[PDB]
Amino acid sequence: KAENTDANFYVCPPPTGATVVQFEQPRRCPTRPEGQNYTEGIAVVFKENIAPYKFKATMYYKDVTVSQVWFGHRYSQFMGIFEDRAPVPFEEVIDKINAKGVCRSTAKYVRNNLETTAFHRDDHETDMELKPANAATRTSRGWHTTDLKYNPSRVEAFHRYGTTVNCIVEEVDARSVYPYDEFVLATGDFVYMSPFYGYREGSHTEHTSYAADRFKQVDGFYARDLTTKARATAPTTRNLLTTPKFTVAWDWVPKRPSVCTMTKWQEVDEMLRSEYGGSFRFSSDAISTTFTTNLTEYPLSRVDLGDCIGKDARDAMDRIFARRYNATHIKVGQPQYYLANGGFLIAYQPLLSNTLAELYVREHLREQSVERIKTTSSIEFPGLGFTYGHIQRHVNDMLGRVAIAWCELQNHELTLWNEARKLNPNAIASVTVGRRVSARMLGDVMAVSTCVPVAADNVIVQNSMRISSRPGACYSRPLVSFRYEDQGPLVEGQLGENNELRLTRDAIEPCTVGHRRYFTFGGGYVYFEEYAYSHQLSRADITTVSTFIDLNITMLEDHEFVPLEVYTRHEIKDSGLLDYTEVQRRNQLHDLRFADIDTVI
Amino acid sequence: KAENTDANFYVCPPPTGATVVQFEQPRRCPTRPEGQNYTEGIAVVFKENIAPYKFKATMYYKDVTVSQVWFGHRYSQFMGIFEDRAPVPFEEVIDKINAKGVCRSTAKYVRNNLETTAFHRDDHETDMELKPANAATRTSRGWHTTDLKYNPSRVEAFHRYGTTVNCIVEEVDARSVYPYDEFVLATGDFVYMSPFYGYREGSHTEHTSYAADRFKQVDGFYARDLTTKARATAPTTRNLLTTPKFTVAWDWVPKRPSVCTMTKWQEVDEMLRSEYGGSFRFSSDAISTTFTTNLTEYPLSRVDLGDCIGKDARDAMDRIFARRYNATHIKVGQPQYYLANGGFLIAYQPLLSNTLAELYVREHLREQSVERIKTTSSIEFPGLGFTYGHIQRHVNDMLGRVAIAWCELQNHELTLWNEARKLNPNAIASVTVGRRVSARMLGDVMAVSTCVPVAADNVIVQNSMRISSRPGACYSRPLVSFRYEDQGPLVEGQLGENNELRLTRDAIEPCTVGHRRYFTFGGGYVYFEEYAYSHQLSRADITTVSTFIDLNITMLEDHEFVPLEVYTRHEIKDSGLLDYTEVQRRNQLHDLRFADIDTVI
Amino acid sequence: KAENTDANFYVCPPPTGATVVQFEQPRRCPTRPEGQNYTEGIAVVFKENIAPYKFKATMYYKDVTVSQVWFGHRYSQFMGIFEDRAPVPFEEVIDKINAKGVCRSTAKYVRNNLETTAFHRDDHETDMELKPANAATRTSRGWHTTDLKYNPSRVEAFHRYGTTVNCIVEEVDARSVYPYDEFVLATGDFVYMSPFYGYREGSHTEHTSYAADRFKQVDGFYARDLTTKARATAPTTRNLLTTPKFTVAWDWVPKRPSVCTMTKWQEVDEMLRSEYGGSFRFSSDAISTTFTTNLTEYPLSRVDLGDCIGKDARDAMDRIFARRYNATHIKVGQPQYYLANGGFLIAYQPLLSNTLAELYVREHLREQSVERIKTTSSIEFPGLGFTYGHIQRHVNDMLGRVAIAWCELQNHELTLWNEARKLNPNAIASVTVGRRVSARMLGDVMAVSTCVPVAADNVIVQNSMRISSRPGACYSRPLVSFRYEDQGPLVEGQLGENNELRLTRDAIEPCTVGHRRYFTFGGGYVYFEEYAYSHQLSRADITTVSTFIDLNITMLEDHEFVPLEVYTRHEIKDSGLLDYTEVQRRNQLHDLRFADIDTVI
Ligand SMILES: *[C@@H]1O[C@H](CO)[C@@H](O[C@@H]2O[C@H](CO)[C@@H](O)[C@H](O)[C@H]2NC(C)=O)[C@H](O)[C@H]1NC(C)=O
Ligand SMILES: *[C@@H]1O[C@H](CO)[C@@H](O[C@@H]2O[C@H](CO)[C@@H](O)[C@H](O)[C@H]2NC(C)=O)[C@H](O)[C@H]1NC(C)=O
Ligand SMILES: *[C@@H]1O[C@H](CO)[C@@H](O[C@@H]2O[C@H](CO)[C@@H](O)[C@H](O)[C@H]2NC(C)=O)[C@H](O)[C@H]1NC(C)=O
Ligand SMILES: *[C@@H]1O[C@H](CO)[C@@H](O)[C@H](O)[C@H]1NC(C)=O
Ligand SMILES: *[C@@H]1O[C@H](CO)[C@@H](O)[C@H](O)[C@H]1NC(C)=O
Ligand SMILES: *[C@@H]1O[C@H](CO)[C@@H](O)[C@H](O)[C@H]1NC(C)=O
Ligand SMILES: OC[C@@H](O)[C@@H](O)CO
Ligand SMILES: OC[C@@H](O)[C@@H](O)CO
Ligand SMILES: OC[C@@H](O)[C@@H](O)CO
Ligand SMILES: [Cl-]
Ligand SMILES: [Cl-]
Ligand SMILES: [Cl-]
Repeated sequence: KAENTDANFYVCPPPTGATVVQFEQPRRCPTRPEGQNYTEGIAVVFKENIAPYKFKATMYYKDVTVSQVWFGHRYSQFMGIFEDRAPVPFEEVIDKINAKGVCRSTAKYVRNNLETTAFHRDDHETDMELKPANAATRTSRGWHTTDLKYNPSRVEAFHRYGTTVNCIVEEVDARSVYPYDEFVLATGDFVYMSPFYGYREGSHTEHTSYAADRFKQVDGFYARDLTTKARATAPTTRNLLTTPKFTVAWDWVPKRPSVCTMTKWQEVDEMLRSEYGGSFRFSSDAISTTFTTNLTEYPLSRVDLGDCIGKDARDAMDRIFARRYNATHIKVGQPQYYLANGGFLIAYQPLLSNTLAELYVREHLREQSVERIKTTSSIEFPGLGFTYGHIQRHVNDMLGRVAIAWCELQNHELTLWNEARKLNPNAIASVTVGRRVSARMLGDVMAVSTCVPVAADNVIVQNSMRISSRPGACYSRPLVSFRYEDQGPLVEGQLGENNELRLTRDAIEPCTVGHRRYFTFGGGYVYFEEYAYSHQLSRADITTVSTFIDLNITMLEDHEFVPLEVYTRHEIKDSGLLDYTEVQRRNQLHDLRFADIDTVI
Repeated sequence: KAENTDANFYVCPPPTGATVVQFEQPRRCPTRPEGQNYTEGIAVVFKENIAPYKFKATMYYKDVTVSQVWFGHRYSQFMGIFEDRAPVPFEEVIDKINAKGVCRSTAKYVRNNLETTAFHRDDHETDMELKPANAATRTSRGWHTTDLKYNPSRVEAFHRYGTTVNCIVEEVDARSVYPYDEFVLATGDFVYMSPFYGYREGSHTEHTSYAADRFKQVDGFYARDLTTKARATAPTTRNLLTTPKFTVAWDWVPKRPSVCTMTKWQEVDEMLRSEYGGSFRFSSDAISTTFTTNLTEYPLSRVDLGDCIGKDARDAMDRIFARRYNATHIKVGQPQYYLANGGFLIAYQPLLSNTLAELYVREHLREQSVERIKTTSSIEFPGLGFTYGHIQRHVNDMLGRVAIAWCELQNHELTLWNEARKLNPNAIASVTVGRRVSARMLGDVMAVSTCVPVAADNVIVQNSMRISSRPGACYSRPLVSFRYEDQGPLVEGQLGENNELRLTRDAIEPCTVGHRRYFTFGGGYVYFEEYAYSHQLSRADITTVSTFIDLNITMLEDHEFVPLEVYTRHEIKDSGLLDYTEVQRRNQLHDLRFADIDTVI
Repeated sequence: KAENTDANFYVCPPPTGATVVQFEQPRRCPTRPEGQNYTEGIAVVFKENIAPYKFKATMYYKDVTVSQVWFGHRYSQFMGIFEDRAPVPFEEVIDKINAKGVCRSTAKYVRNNLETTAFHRDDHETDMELKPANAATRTSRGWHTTDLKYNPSRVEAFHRYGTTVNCIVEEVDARSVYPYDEFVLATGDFVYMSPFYGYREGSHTEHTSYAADRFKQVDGFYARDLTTKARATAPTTRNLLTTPKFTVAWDWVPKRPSVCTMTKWQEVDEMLRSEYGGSFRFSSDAISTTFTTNLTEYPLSRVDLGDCIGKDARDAMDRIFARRYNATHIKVGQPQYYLANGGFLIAYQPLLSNTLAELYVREHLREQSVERIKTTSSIEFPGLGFTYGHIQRHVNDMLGRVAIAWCELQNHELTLWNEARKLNPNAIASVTVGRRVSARMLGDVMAVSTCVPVAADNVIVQNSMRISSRPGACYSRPLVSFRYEDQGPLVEGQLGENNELRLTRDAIEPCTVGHRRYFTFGGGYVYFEEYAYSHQLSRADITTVSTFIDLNITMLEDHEFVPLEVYTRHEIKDSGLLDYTEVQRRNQLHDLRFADIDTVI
């Protein structure tokens, strides 16, 4: 019997030829795709402009205080203070200040539908000098005639008034937003006129909310710098609006050049555009993002106040070609404007290498074939897509190759399986149908028929290989006997390879000197020597070597991506030093907290 | 000797059988995983609502100015102006304005704990018409009785007063935020009462900061549209609060339906939920994001003011099933509410295809088994995860297959290595232990023993293949001699394949007509013809063909992802036209820059 | 002829040896890279601090109203109201309030360069108690002496004045921002002095905009809590500034400890740093991001007001090592400060496992070898990179292995192709040059020459395999005849494998009992039996089995990533309850809409 039992035994009566099989012919090998095709190009990306129009301006006004004081024993108490900003007449600004840097000590102005007027100190008019405002960090420039408050001189038990008239001139930045038909200052003072209003060009159509005479425009003007007392070298066109409280002056410039609904966001040297099922796809190596567009360009006409765009994109695409392509490529058609999801305007100039110059004609043809645009705040998804495509591309290429390389090999080896099939039809067959079988070749095809199992506790090997029947020669393979069923009548046979029990004992070789062999037998072997038995063996007790070329794949583990913000939207909010809402709220609770708004006395 | 030296020589005395080896049996092939399992479902995603409650309102008030003017030679100067908004009595609004669109030319009100009163022009009471405010772009509607300022008539050297009383009515939008117990206007005016205060329902418990009589509620009210002079068709419940400065009117509505702590963010047709180690995972193809939850639903109870959620999610999930599933699937249980990291509430309806209807019973069971929620600002990580999983999944699948396909092949080919082993035990062996060796088969296993190296500058081939010893036949393989060591005694042998030096010269074939052969010999060959020598050869000088199926892997290069923002947080800030902080800062520096706050006179 | 035509016929006259070929020797197998190398380490990430300095403060002031009323028949009308906040003298706050929680019913102060003064009710001075402000939700604490407005008693036709003097004390939060040289309150009131001004330490150099006597500092002060009337247990250094309108008090603390330009953003247990072409790369498993730095550390010196950084990072890195490494590793050098793109300061402590302790000496050496930093708002790209690298790494590893495993196999199998080549030189050859050819072995190389095509409509098989010429034996392969060209003279031959037409009919086997075979013949077979014809066959009509190990690669589909925001930048804006710009705009339009700013009367 068999020490080792980790195995099975079969009997393989040659197939008649009732069952035949053929080998699958070489399959059609997959073909590498002609390719996903790109278009070299330069690009300039445009985000909706969210910056206000910014420009310096200068105000001139006069703060007028009128106080009344009661005079008594020991003390003086204010009975009332009336403050006010008075706007400066056009002529004064010119003929005084920009003339001689001085101001009247009298304010004459309209207030509440009466022409009021005010004398500093109530003394008669005096031109006073303009001396700078007291020093303040992070302020533009101011100037002021006085810095004291004139109160009525003390006469007992007799109330009276003091007019003081401080002439104030400030330089202030001025901001405004689309559609640029009014602007504001740094004082909080609104001014309800376009910044580009005027007489010159079409400006007159620009918006105004004021009476016609509150605006002047000294064409050809020269500024006298209050501090330096230097006149202006080059003349401006100077705008001057007199609102109920002040006069603001500034230089006029044309609208169209001065503003734009969009901003040049990013400049891309190499911007590769593809078309992915009728949608366009520009991706940058640098910015690592990838945008998606329609196959039609976008009409700048439809863009209100988009002058800069053309001017800006062009200026940069040309600057780029010089630094990097003066030898290198060819401009296929004029620049083209696309609008990627997320509302990012895209200026693209399709290119074409130098060496391969011949194709201008080809693509040029293809390269030839209002409102407010909003831009998302996040470049996230363009990044994702970029990242996903590149990895997708690569992976899908390589594995694709592995597919074919594989197939090429499957078809290759058939040439061996053929010849191998002729050598051991038994084994080759059984490895091909994943079960043990008997087999035979009928010319070009394989006759096969099944193989019968035999209980491993039913197999018996005979001790010698020497043949009493005919001496000199020996059975080349050990002798055995076995039963199919337990109580079944014993059968006689010769051992084969892989526990194949051959019924006929014909496998014979001449007795050679010092013969010593091992044979597959159950879960292990059995050893022989000089044609006589010795012992069995564990498969383990013999040096094992492998035909298997190793490769171990490991999985790429799951990862978890907990959401994480750099700054929480409130953190940002809280960077607001003063909170307007918080203050008005607080301010407007005062009476409710500290006095009585109900009780009539 | 040998022209070509890029090689080595060995001598392979047949192994006795001291060393034996076996072939590694077929390994256990990896098994494809039963799979990661999804659950079809529809979904509606909810971000924390950050919008204030918005609603129209109408104010009615009266600006009262009282000026005093001094009369002198040549001029008039204001000695003081006192402005004020006076709130309108409940009855006036009703019995005048909403009655007949007119207003008294007198204001009677409480101010500073005295019932002051004011006569426009000081002439006695007059009802005056309500004429629209002068035109202003981007304003709601106003109306006003007068538009002039009445100043006291000129009498010389005699001061006096003018009461003017402008009746003003405005429609204004009104905003408020959680917890909705006070609201504000577009005038900046705070009103410290819930918007949902009233007598009806439980509203009375809503917050108030005012005396009880400053509120009225004309149940069943009809608005008379000041401009059109058309009465209101359907009645409202109308709220009217009289703050110290004005009366604001609006229609009352119930709270619960009127507001929600959350907003319906996104509607997802196909939302696939998985469970990944006891955590849930819903991912959308469309939005390309993937969220992570606990395995337990979220109790809407815990959500304060979350009425809409249920109402909204339900409304859409049902609308969806119609457009896309009226034939297609089956609702497993009622909708379920999950809360993904990032605080995104998720309404999910687990589904199940039509064809496979049989499983309701199975999952339904499983589908059965306060506070303020904050939502992050960025959908970044849900996107990342989404992107990572999908690529992970795919890759890990394919390579997984490559692993098995490979293994299947390693086990396959052993069937050839077997039969091949019997044919050239020498070569097969040496390729299996990665070093040259001699070998032999002892039945089912391989007897092996080593092979000895011989200096390439020590090998000598004999010129003829014809045998003086026995003529007619020829050595089938060229004759050689060689020494092991330099000064070692020469040895005689016959050449084999791959520079194998056979000690016995027994390899013999009959001299055939016009014989011509090449033999492996050193870094190249040596050519023969008619059994006599001719010359050697470079391996290179002969047409080479390959058995190698090609595949070339390329690496996917590193990429760098420079951080890039669309808009810098300051860019956003700067989109604030007026900056409150900048202005108050500037405003509150005035005195410090332009006057003196120290010097007592 | 041949029923099946899906095939071709060839004739293969043995090559003379004019054309010979060799097999490509084993190629050099790729070598796995020694590896990308990491450095274990702990980390703490720092975002630019955007929070203002926050600290409690307490103001003390006095609102002074002076009203005049006209007395007439039936009524009283205000002729004017003058309101004002008056600042409290240093002594009062101390010697009254913090002493005895009471206040004078008189205000004495400087206003407009006159020392005005005010008597509550005009009755003489009275100390009055400080009673809390009326209750208001979400306010800090106030207190006030009175809550009524005193108006002049009614005498007919005689105007007069009422001075009322409400003493108010508030606790208010106070905020300020870099460079911390002035701060603000919750009242909107600016205070133009550093919060850290004082006499102690170097503070005196801190900024001031006020006269020197408006500041006091009671070193060693004890607060009396107005409500509880409990004195303060521990003494403060108390700052008190008297601005023109109020006095604000607060405790002084040193600057350096009290503020920091940066904030501890994130704490990373395992932070792996690599160097990628001379740029550093720290990536976290947890936060799933990966940052990029230069190979040089960053000098904290260059960081203005960065005291906390050192203090904070150190404190946490040490806390971490305890929880997780008290046994585990070794601190290679002191902490190191790097600044990753996006301006994220990085505190890193390079570590080294315990078991492998021997390398301190090695890396320690390497670990040894002002301004305002801005931090981007988005952690996007660090995430991308993180995600991309990890997938890149993995993929590039595995496929890399597949490359080698493959190559190892290509070189392996040559050992079979060799022996196989000797068995069927015909077939092996033709599969190696991808076209049918005749072949032969000249020792160690392959003699080859071409094979000739023959029209499939030109091949004829002869019916018996029995040989009239010599009986007993049979042609082992069916007999045929064929022409090369149509009208060409017929040729005689024997069939071979794969439609090989052998010109000589020498393939012969003894007639065996009950012979039955199939032969490859055109697009199918032809069957034989007992050496006589029977019929042909379709390839399809026979059981086919495959030698091909299957593997199917599928592509990972394109995905589209539509841009998607959680909250649109305006949605955020609109979360601003009151909009300052909207209000001032609206407020400053008033006159334009409701009165006349032109018409002089
Ligand atoms: C690109 O062109 C397509 C049609 O040619 C536009 O597609 C529509 O886009 C709007 C958004 O503005 C969607 O709401 C519609 O449902 C889309 N229609 C369809 C059927 O797809 C698209 O507007 C163009 N893209 C841009 C950025 O302008
Ligand atoms: C999901 O359930 C788990 C517990 O079942 C919760 O886990 C905790 O989440 C908080 C954040 O709110 C962490 O600070 C705790 O450390 C977590 N505990 C543990 C041990 O994991 C979690 O709160 C639930 N998720 C949501 C979104 O509610
Ligand atoms: C890292 O060091 C490099 C040089 O060693 C710096 O590179 C420059 O960075 C600035 C941005 O501040 C770029 O505008 C320059 O073009 C860069 N020079 C070059 C040639 O690369 C870099 O500033 C350092 N990084 C940090 C975050 O400080
Ligand atoms: C042209 O290209 C070369 C390339 O090095 C460069 O030196 C030069 O700046 C470029 N000049 C032009 C024409 O812009
Ligand atoms: C039902 O589904 C079909 C599918 O085409 C569609 O035409 C129809 O709108 C759907 N109707 C319902 C019941 O919603
Ligand atoms: C030391 O490490 C062990 C590990 O379990 C832990 O129990 C303990 O908290 C750590 N103690 C120290 C020294 O921090
Ligand atoms: O001093 C604070 C005061 O000006 C505000 O509460 C008015 O609303
Ligand atoms: O004109 C500017 C003036 O109103 C402010 O500076 C007051 O603070
Ligand atoms: O009542 C609104 C009024 O205070 C503002 O329009 C002033 O600008
Ligand atoms: Cl891409
Ligand atoms: Cl996923
Ligand atoms: Cl990484």
